[PDB]
Amino acid sequence: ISVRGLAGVENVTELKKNFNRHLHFTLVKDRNVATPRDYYFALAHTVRDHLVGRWIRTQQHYYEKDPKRIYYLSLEFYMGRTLQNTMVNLALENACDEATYQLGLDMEELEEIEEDAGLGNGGLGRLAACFLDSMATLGLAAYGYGIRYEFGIFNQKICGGWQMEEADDWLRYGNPWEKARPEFTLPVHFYGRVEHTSQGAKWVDTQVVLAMPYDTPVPGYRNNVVNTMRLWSAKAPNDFNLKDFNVGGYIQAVLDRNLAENISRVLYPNDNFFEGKELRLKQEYFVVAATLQDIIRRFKSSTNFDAFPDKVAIQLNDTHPSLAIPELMRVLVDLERLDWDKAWEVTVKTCAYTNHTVIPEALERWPVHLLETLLPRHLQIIYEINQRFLNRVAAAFPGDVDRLRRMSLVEEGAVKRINMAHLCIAGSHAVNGVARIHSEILKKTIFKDFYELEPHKFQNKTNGITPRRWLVLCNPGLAEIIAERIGEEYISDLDQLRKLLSYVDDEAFIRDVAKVKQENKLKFAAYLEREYKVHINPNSLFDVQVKRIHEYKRQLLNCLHVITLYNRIKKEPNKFVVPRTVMIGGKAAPGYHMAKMIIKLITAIGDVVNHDPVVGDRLRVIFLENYRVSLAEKVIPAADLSEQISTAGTEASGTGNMKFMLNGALTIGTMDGANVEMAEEAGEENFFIFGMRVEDVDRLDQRGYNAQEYYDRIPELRQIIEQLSSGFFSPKQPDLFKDIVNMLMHHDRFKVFADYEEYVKCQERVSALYKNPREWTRMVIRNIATSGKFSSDRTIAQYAREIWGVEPSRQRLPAP
Amino acid sequence: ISVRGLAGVENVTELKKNFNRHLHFTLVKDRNVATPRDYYFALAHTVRDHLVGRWIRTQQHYYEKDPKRIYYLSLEFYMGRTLQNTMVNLALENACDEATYQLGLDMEELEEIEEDAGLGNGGLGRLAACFLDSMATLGLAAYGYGIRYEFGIFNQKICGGWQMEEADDWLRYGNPWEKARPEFTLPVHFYGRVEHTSQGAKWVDTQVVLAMPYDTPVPGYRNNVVNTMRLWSAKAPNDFNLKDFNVGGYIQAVLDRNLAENISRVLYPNDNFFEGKELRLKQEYFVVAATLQDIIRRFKSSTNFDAFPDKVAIQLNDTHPSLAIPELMRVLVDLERLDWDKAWEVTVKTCAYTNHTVIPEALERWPVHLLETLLPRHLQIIYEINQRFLNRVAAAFPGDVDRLRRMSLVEEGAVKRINMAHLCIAGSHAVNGVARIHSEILKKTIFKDFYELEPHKFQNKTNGITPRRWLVLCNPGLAEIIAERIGEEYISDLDQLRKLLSYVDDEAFIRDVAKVKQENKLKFAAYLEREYKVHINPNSLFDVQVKRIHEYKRQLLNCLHVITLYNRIKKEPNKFVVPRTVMIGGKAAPGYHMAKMIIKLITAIGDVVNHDPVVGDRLRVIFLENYRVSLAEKVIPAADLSEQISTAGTEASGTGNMKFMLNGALTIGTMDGANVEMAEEAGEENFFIFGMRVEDVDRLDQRGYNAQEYYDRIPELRQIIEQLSSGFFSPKQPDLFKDIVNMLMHHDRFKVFADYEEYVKCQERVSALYKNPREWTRMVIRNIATSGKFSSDRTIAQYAREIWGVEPSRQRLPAP
Ligand SMILES: Cc1c(NC(=O)NC(=O)c2ccc(Cl)cc2Cl)ccc(OCCCC(=O)O)c1C
Ligand SMILES: Cc1c(NC(=O)NC(=O)c2ccc(Cl)cc2Cl)ccc(OCCCC(=O)O)c1C
Ligand SMILES: *Cc1c(COP(=O)(O)O)cnc(C)c1O
Ligand SMILES: *Cc1c(COP(=O)(O)O)cnc(C)c1O
Repeated sequence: ISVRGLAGVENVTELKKNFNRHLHFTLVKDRNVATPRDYYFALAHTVRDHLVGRWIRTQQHYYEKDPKRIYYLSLEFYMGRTLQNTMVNLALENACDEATYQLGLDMEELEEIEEDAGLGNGGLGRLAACFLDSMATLGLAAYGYGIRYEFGIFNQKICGGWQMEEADDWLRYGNPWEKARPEFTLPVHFYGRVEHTSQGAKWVDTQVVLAMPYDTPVPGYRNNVVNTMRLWSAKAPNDFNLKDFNVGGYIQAVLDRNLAENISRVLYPNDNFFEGKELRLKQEYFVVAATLQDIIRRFKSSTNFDAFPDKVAIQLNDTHPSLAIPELMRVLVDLERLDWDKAWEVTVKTCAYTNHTVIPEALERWPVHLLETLLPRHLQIIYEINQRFLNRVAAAFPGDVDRLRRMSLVEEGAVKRINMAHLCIAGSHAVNGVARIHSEILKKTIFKDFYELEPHKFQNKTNGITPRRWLVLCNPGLAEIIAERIGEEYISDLDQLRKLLSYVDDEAFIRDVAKVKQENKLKFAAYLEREYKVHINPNSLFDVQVKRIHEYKRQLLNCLHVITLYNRIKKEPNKFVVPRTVMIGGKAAPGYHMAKMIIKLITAIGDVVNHDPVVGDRLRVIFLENYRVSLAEKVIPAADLSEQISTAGTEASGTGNMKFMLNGALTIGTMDGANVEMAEEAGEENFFIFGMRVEDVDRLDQRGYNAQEYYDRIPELRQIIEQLSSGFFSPKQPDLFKDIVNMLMHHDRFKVFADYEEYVKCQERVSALYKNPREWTRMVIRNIATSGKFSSDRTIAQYAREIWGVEPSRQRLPAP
Repeated sequence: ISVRGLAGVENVTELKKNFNRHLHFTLVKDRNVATPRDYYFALAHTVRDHLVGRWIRTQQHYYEKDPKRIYYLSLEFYMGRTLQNTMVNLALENACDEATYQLGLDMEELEEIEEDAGLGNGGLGRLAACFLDSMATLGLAAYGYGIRYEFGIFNQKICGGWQMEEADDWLRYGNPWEKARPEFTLPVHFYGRVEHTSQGAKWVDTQVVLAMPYDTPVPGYRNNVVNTMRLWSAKAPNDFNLKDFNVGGYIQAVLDRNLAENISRVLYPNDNFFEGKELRLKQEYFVVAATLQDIIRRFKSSTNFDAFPDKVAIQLNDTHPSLAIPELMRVLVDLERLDWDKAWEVTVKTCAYTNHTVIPEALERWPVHLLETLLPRHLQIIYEINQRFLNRVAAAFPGDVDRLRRMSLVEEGAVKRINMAHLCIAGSHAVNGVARIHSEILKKTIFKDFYELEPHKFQNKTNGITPRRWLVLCNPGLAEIIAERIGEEYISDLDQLRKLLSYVDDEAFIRDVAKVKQENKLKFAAYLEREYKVHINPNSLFDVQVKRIHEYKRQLLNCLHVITLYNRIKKEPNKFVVPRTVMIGGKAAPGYHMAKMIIKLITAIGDVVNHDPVVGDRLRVIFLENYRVSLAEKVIPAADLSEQISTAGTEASGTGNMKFMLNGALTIGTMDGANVEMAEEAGEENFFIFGMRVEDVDRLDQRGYNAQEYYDRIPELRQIIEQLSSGFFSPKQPDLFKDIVNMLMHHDRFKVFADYEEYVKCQERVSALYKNPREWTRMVIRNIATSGKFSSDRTIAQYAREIWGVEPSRQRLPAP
């Protein structure tokens, strides 16, 4: 078997008896009534047993050495399953495989029983998860802090071509990886009012909610380091949530506890979109308030807070945890009694902010009346922060009255609001973009005024992905052939993949790389019929676009191409075309009407195309249901063509693109986000770039975008639009897609037509190359061998050195 | 050390390493940061490990042999802590004591960390718990079925002398004894409507709620038998509780899941009182519906249902689970398609009902409009049952038109209601009282008409208590001296306690029995200052009345006596009186105003009495806070005088009375419930009986009860009443107790004054005896030696033989 570790004689024996121990004592089952679910749990507990020893010494280590601690605050941690990832990082995979085999079980079958920890929406949440893995692997004293939602991202179901949402009860059968820590339970305050006394302000008459922490282990790759992800759960106190007497009902008071506990009930399913709901704000203050108390308690142990920034670094994943700035001030000033200026100095030096998008509708602008009611003291602090900041601006740009209102954290208008992004820049010593282009756009556009005031704050940290889960775990076959030639060191040193460049003309390697891709495609094609049922051709080109459904991601542009391919086949049926299986997957936020309309269009196209006999097996349109982390681990290694076609300037970075490049897929996309640095790394000749550049989009906006023009000059595009309008794709409901057509023609913010011609032309070139297996594979080797830069180990090493001020280390912790 | 088992060399070593295993692997802690709570859990898991082996073979045994199964349906199971009880029944107590000692820990300190499983209100729920223990010890294939409330009986707090209720979050830190079984999850239906088709009725358009079972082990006493208590948890389905589309909000739909799950949220805190709330009815159908499906699934394995009663017996603990009758019919007729008559025959033969009270306000009469909306099909079945039953009556008593309406399950009037007790008698082959007197009263009064129709159905089964928890566990000192003389066989054969009669004149025994009582009192007096703080004299007579607060229990009569004692001391200060510490404890249902007023009176009396310098240490009035199972295990072994003073004919049986008799306390009470059989067993000369007999109460009711008469002829009583009226006990609020005085004088349903004179006279006699240690102790020996009849092992053996048709067995199951 592969390099999934050694199957030692002693360790396979030990594993088996512990598997049985747990099956008996933990699951209280006996082989004759054990269900596959019991077997999965016995294995999970047996594997978990192996890292508790290390988890304890790692945490004890940090206490003795007392290094600077990194706190990663995010309202999202898109973890996925954790059994395999743990076996991988512990080098237990083969041993476990062997042991379960001897017990007469199929490890892979058991792995599929684990539920995904879908506590994220998409890119932002998966980044945090990749980051955690890298911070552990780089030996950093880091903690991931978040919310333990009992309901993660909803499970997607397609009914009659429409998306149906359903509760993700991932904790239903229990979570063997987490461990409640009811000793560090903390109180969080809401509402109340502010009393201004003789020696300071006081936050009074507040409603209390308890925050109970649950720790989940985060093992580093083969270095015996296990860090911690602490997730908070909301709990109602037993007193006031019953003790506030004078009629109401005792039963009612108890049932009403599910009101304070609703704070950690569900994740908001919005990807790159802001919904100003009170419940959201409560979740945001909740994770911040609890986390800070825990951070300060740890520090008090390790009261001059001058050294606080020297021992603490808190990273803000977007503006979601932005209340950490005025909350740190509140504690330091109101509770610790530090003077404002000393408190502010400490706050700025420990906080750092990460921006993830430039679209306006994703920007967090909280109505003042909301903050005023829920967090009265924080609003006072934000006004004071704003006051002192604007004074800094006025002093720097005398008379620039327009700049003053532009930079204010407080936005005037219909209803006053607080611009959380402005708050973050002001109270952080570093603000970074997630890709070189996005970072530049921040300085030139969105945060130009802030950049002019404090240029030193703005940085860039291109995103990355973990090679462990995103290669070794999901593509062992590819990882193995690579290791056969260059060794195993690249797993934690992805740059070494360049060495593969010298095998680009190797006849054996070219044959292998192509073989694993073929095996991956056959396995996925099988999985497709197994769990979803309705055949696909594994000899075709696997054209896949998987990511959340958005207008800026242009799944619609992908659709126009698919209809074009179909129309050309119908025109010249007996003409040869490279067979394609185009797979589009992703979830739409429940309230996003357009995004839900697009899913219906995709399935509608498949209904026509997949049953047309003239088309045969040359073209299949498949919608990948319930796209999530575990599903991504299956499609990506099987993809040939990765679709990264967002309008230039809208996708901050993207990370799925990097996942595909590492797994042997060629990329067709625009010069957007990280796509630019990928092409720049692999060479533009090894990339399928097309469409407008940022500059072209701006030029078009200056003159004005008119979709009619494109409709008028391109007969193929016109034909498609008239097909949708006449009900060609929706016979029973001819006007079903009027909203899409109407939008495309009159309010397309992402100029889909503007990139249509260059897109189908470019698609022609990829089909041409696919016709030449040898050259296609050689170009694939050029992408893989050049993907090393996109490992989160590189991203983290940069955050560590340029923002946190800590030195990464690949030193093995002193055994378990 | 005592007979808490052997401290084997091999087993103490084994216990220690497993304690450490769990402390490391399970709690993920290391000795340097382990909290006492961690130590308690490591021990709990280590002890639990010892019975899983037996639990599995016991359940596997029942499958192979396939004996008749006993199902005990109760909405209450007042279990209390379970660590010690498990060690006791497994003979692990000494080993564990030794092992934790060597690990440098105090086992007793750790035992106090366990939370009580207060899933009961009082007597009815504790009976079910004692019964479970006896059924396991007698080797019966029995299952306890109930509801897993996440909030049990509220925790009582006394504020300014008033009771304050607060949520009993007993699951907060986790329950190491239960185990979720998500494989046997079942669906339960609510609402909907009935469609009458060609081949039967159909319950349609129902709302579904899932029932998830959790199994907790019930170990028999040293026989290697471990039965199961299955408790249902309400869970919302992920579909419809989200899938019923067309606007509303996705977030809201998820948050609204806590509406279907509210069914198993909290226990109703009503003791002997009926509240017709919809939530209550839902809990009742929920536990019945789930339990029956599980019962039938087990049977289908083991379709002629003729043998159903031969393999199944379901006992109804009161009328709470009474829907089991029309629900069994529904399944058999609607689903299994059996003819009515065959279905009814089977139903009657498998069901048996237990009555627990005769007070009208405790009787379950559900409004028809409620059943009509929530369970439409069941209402139809109940009407059909009623129809056929009344036809039986008319045929037996031709022309007796008044008897017809008296016996109807349907009560006419303001709003129609369903008399659940009538339903139970009609559909059960056996109906029993819980004490000889109560059982007779059922036949002569309440169910006279039913008794005349089917005399063969009515039986008696006097309650009992388990000698394991109620002696060996709480009073090891007494258990030991008894065992020193007669051996250990009496623990599972309480009748052998009679042998102690021959030591009644033994000088050594008399000295020992008195010594353990003195040690018990010193320990309790210490515990009092430890956890509640404010001293008591251990040389005084411990006068205790602990049970739920009720008007029928007459805590008020106890109060009049206490005030009398105080008034006599104030009259003749320098006269000698036997010192007394009277302790009154118990919870009042939150909506029971009078019961809450009584708690305030008790604390008010203590405020006056406990601070009067002339009184000194001769009289202390203490209110025992948060009385519960674990607290009972502490006070009872320390009591000298047990107060069982309910008005004759109101306390069906009582069980606390039996607990006191077994632990060396003398009883002062009325000829009520089981008090009659206790005096009859010990000899009336060894009991302190007083007051009216049932007959006297009736005579008084014939002529008419006038409290003024007693007030007029007894100067001491008059003085007390004028003290309460003038504010002697409530200075700041002089009229604070007007409701109590008003009630006593004008609407006393339990004639407190009528028994006053005979009560204080009788109290004089106990004080006289207490002055003679030797004789007091000799009378105590006569009570203990004669308590054997009140063991639940005797009660169960009788249910088994006279109702269930199974033979108890004390055979050790083939080792673990
Ligand atoms: C019930 C049972 C078992 N039962 C458990 O392991 N386990 C449990 O019943 C069990 C499971 C969970 C919990 Cl919390 C408590 C218990 Cl006691 C094992 C073997 C067996 O014989 C199989 C013969 C071959 C066959 O026919 O399959 C039977 C009958
Ligand atoms: C943190 C820690 C430990 N820590 C754990 O056992 N356990 C945990 O930290 C721990 C607890 C629960 C979970 Cl879910 C996960 C972990 Cl990793 C042990 C010893 C120690 O040194 C004590 C020196 C003497 C003293 O000064 O007490 C330190 C520092
Ligand atoms: C990597 C990942 C994402 C991010 O994909 P993009 O294409 O960058 O938007 C979203 N969802 C899942 C399941 C992922 O694995
Ligand atoms: C035994 C018991 C009861 C029943 O007491 P009675 O005096 O029969 O009403 C009630 N509560 C607890 C805690 C018990 O242990």
